[PDB]
Amino acid sequence: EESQAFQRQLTALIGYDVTDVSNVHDDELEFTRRGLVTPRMAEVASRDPKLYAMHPWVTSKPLPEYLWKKIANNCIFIVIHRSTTSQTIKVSPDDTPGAILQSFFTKMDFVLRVCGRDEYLVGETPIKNFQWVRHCLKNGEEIHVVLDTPPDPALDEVRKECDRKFRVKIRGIDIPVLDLTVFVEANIQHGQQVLCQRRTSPKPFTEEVLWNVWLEFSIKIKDLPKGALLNLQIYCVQLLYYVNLLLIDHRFLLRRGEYVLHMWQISSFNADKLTSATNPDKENSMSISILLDNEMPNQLRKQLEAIIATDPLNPLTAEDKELLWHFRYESLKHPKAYPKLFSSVKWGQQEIVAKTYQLLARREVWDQSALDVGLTMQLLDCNFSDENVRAIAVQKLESLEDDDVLHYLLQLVQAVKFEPYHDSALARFLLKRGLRNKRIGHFLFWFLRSEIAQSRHYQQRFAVILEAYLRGCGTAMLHDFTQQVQVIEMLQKVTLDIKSLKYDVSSQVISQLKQKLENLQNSQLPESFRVPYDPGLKAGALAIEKCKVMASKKKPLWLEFKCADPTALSNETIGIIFKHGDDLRQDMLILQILRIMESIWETESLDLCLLPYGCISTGDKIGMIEIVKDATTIAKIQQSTVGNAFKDEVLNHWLKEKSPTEEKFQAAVERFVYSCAGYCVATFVLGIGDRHNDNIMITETGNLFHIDFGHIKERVPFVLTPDFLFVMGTSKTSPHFQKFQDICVKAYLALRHHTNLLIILFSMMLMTGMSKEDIEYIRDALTVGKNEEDAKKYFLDQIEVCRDKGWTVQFNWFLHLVL
Ligand SMILES: Cc1nc(N)nc(-c2c(Nc3ccn[nH]3)nc3ccccn23)n1
Repeated sequence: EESQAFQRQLTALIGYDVTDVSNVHDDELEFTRRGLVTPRMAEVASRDPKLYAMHPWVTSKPLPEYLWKKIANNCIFIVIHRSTTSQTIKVSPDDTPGAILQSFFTKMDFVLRVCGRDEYLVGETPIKNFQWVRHCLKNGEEIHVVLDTPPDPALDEVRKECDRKFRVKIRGIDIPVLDLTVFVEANIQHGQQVLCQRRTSPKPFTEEVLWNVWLEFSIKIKDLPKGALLNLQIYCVQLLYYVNLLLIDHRFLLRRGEYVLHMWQISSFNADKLTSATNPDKENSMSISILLDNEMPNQLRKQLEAIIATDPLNPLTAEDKELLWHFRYESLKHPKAYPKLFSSVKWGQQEIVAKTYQLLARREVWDQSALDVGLTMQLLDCNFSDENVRAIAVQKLESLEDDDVLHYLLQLVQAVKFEPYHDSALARFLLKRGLRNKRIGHFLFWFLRSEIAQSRHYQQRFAVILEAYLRGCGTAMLHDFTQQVQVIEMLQKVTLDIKSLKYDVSSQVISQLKQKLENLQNSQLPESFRVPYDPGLKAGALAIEKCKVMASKKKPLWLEFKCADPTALSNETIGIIFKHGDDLRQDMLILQILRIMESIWETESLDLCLLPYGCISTGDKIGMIEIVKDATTIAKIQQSTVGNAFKDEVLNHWLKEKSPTEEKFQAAVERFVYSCAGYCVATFVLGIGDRHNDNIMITETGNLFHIDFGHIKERVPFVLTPDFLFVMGTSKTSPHFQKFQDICVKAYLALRHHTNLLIILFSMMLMTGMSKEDIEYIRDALTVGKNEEDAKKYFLDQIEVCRDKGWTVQFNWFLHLVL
């Protein structure tokens, strides 16, 4: 009764009932629910109670030069508040919070929490290595901390608990509601590669079509590898329906018996085409009925090395594969070659696979190599179905620190879509790291929940993983998650209702919104909740007066909240946009790559001032967007002066009038230069550079940033318009334009050092979140195969294209958004 009620809370928290067995043909999901019990308990029993409660957010990376140049006399100042008294203290960058606390005790046990935030400076780490400190230095802000009690670890209380050939019988297909022809195609797939293919005879396409044909494949039973898929597709010639069935299940048993599989409808490659899940809609979907009842030369070395050196998108010829395989032992000495090598494996040949597993027993070089995320991610994509191969990637991932896990978390969750089985090393890894650390666990929740809400293809899998995490995260976080879920469900209903009620926000609309928000505040809207994109902030009451409906196409809600923390230094509100219509999954992915790009630039001592705003997709074409404060649209700035034609002087004028002093205006101009360069490089590489300037914003302190990334004739590589160059003092060249060009080149070249990582992430993004030719764009953008000097000029030329095209492209967009 109590256990049954606890499951209902989980169901409401998850957004899917994991105990549901209406859409299964076996027990893989249950087996996985049972399988994850140990991994969960083990991490729960192993984590340090104190450090888990306080979740310090630290890094082992060096402090970049641009942050060292901001600290003088090897002295960082910290302000310590208590009750109504605060004192500034001189602290060395190398000091530990424990050593700092002894100073504020001798000078005249407690813990140092960040003022206005659930964020604690604790543990055996130098204060320079705390993220919040690094954040403070970055923005020239003082470190305000409060001396108070460590949270009670008791709050994280966890509740106690054969030589024959293979063949398939195609009985027939049926559709509830449909003179063309139709045929069934059956494929034995492994890692995108097709091992064997058979076809039924084409028949008239009616509501029921029977074949009763044994389709005999050329592959033997013994030759079938683990993770092999029977992929069943229906062509009428165009594809209409597909469904998959693992030939060897979770218990290493060959699949036998009768199956009636409800298939997926088609809207080139897509992660959804790989799913082992069946269509839950029995009432409306097509189904299929089946029956199963069964040492080297110098020239070659150069040839080999060339292959290894090619990018992850360069396809291998049979010649290249036969070369890699024959010299596998030599290939094994090169971590970089593992993806290509393991793609040269004939997986439909048992004795070859045996050799492959023996080859993986000689992993000395792999184990010893420095972790390479791009390389590691390559082995976790759709090209690799083998659990043993995939496990060596997850093994490399084990050495990542929390800081780094957070950088890659989203696409690691997405990568689970490429796993053949519900239980996998990667699933256990994510489960492990989320239970170890509250921040990773917070975002894991939202990432898993995002897919569960809008992916029928993977919700079952992801829902099982989420239940596993929620059963170990502890009572306190379960309370936080519940609070958060209640708030967003409430505000999503309001979002859709207002939208339902001409792109002119009428008087009666503004009235209705104010009404609905007041009625929530009084009723069940909890006094406070963690901000989903910023788990360190607690949002209090709605600041109703400041809430409005935006005069945009999709009519999004502009919401502002009080901070629940009374120790907050400011009276700043928390701004959240709730929107329906944009696919915010696409925003999430792009934003995540932007953060990775920022971390790449830090390693070369660059700060290009990107503003990768918080964003959490909560369902189909719906979610939340962090409001960047003091920010307006480049279009609106043009609208206010001109109306509808574009003037060059306007933007530089805007920065002047929004600046109090000359010193700050110079700082605003510098930030523009750095941030404009940052977005020019990032967007160009990503193929999202050609944007209408309604989708480009700038802060009152000069920080340019792109927004609304979902769903992306004269063309432009990026947006560097005449108004942008006028701020830089050009119409010719300038000290600011020279610096802009200098930053661009350095930023462009810095990304190219990480070519493989970017190609893979972009590649995975398109497969999980959006053909081959779309993916290949990034190779040309990253000028693979070209030296640096030649690459420098390439991007220099892209700047010149923008200068030549002036206002043409922008003007065209304006016309396009006038129909
Ligand atoms: C990150 C951010 N900050 C601000 N101030 N505004 C927005 C924003 C956005 N952002 C956004 C991100 C993704 N879709 N939309 N859309 C609108 C529409 C009207 C007015 C403002 N916005 N986004």
